[PDB]
Amino acid sequence: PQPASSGLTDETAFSCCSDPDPSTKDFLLQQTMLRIKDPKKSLDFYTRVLGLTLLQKLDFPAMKFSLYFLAYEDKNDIPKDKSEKTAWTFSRKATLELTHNWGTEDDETQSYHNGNSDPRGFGHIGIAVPDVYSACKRFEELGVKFVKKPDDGKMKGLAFIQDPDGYWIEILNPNKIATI
Amino acid sequence: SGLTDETAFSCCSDPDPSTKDFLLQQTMLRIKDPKKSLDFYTRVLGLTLLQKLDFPAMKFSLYFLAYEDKNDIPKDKSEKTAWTFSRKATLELTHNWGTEDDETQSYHNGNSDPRGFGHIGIAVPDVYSACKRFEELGVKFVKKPDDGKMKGLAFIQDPDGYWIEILNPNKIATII
Ligand SMILES: COC(=O)c1c(C)cc(Oc2cc(C)cc(O)c2O)cc1O
Ligand SMILES: COC(=O)c1c(C)cc(Oc2cc(C)cc(O)c2O)cc1O
Ligand SMILES: [Zn+2]
Ligand SMILES: [Zn+2]
Repeated sequence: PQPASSGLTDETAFSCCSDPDPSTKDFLLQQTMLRIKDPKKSLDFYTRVLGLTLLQKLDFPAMKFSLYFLAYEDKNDIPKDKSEKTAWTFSRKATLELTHNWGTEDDETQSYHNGNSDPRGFGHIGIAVPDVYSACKRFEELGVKFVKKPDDGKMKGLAFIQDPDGYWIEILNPNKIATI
Repeated sequence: SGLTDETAFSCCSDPDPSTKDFLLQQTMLRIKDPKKSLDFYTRVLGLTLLQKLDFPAMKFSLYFLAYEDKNDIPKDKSEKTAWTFSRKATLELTHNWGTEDDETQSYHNGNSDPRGFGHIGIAVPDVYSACKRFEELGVKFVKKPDDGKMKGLAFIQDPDGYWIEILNPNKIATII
């Protein structure tokens, strides 16, 4: 009888992995896109609370939306010229593309779905920090909403907070994950 | 109407010094079948599986993939873990055991109501050669690069239906 799923063994998982085709050698994971209801709240949260930098604001009037690219970069590295700024922004690794469909911030019946309740899909973005505890102590002092405090529940030492739209953000210390 | 630049810039605070070494480490997506997903992300897109973590008590596995050289991955478990979790731009694929055997199950990609997450995106040197190879490998498309007014920008889908943007940073300015 078909065994109940126990997931994959490490051997089977790596057995399904192919080495990269030479044609993909320069590919890079550039962005994760999330739709946001109110850029005023989101920009304040990602820059003031999390410390990211707004790289570029792109407006598409014909389509009634704007894109806000945030990333952990030094503001002084951002080229000034719009064309120069654009090519740099899109070649940075690990950016967050926040999509603002005009008008949602004034529509009291509108809200986006964070992927963690029916129907599920996307789960969270995650930020590596040197100390989850001191980072979360500061988030508490700043009124950040928590999904999981570091010492609460499962996986102690790991925390989850949420942004203005309710998207979950994992806060982790890379050097302590191994000891759960 | 949208925000004026002034309004948006005024909502941006300079980074607090305590956040100086923070990094955006991962994006997590739930996946139905790890065999299909791992084949897709490694053989088609060229990412490398850095590490796999299992949690039997909760019946799920985590797969961490990134654009890294496999020869750089530390051999010892604890060193490997610290390394994986300190890489920027990794993709965490969560496999809740059993979904691969449920014909009535599929994850929601965020692009149909209720919307939220939209896509991850890969920067490449030539969107057209990349997509020609994707097409030849049987990859499904949401938007081919030459379709629509936003030319030279494509969206493909992974085995679960999640959207993946394929863009050329040097050619983006022409469609903004
Ligand atoms: C009750 O469930 C959880 O608390 C939980 C779940 C279900 C999953 C989880 O996944 C991860 C575990 C670890 C160790 C690292 C990650 O980046 C993760 O996304 C972490 C968690 O704390
Ligand atoms: C007509 O609709 C679209 O095709 C489209 C829309 C509506 C938005 C869109 O957003 C982006 C535009 C650009 C220039 C870069 C990105 O990473 C984007 O996510 C890209 C698109 O191709
Ligand atoms: Zn995008
Ligand atoms: Zn995670």
